[PDB]
Amino acid sequence: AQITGRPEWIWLALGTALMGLGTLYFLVKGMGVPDAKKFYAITTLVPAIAFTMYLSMLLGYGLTMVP
Repeated sequence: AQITGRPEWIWLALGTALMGLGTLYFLVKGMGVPDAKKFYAITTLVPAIAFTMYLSMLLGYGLTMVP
């Protein structure tokens, strides 16, 4: 909780953590078990991408810096 001042930033961090957590479980389940492989990988990296997007915005290193 770096930016505790704004609850929106906290909500963002929470959202990113939620997505990251979900992606983590998806990866664990993915490993635990032609284009279907890519589709499945993406489906498993759904939370991974969500987290990356939320991080790029939270930190503002992939959003603020570049679109």
